[PDB]
Amino acid sequence: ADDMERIFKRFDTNGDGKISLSELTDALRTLGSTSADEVQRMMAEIDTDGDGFIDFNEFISFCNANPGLMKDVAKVF
Ligand SMILES: [Ca+2]
Ligand SMILES: [Ca+2]
Repeated sequence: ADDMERIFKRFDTNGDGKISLSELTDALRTLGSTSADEVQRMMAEIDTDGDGFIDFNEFISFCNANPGLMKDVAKVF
């Protein structure tokens, strides 16, 4: 089972296969109500290649380290 898949469809509001400051924010703003000011900082560490976008691979690379989040995000997202 790939829970990150179904959830990946949310974070990827652009439906292009990556998460930017416009898409990511949509998540942290829906579950946290934050802004891009923190997004660029959150993805900056998640980005395994750092290209201004968060792919699917890196998405799990970092998310995996956050077992307490994947449980909350997979509850609504
Ligand atoms: Ca996208
Ligand atoms: Ca990337």
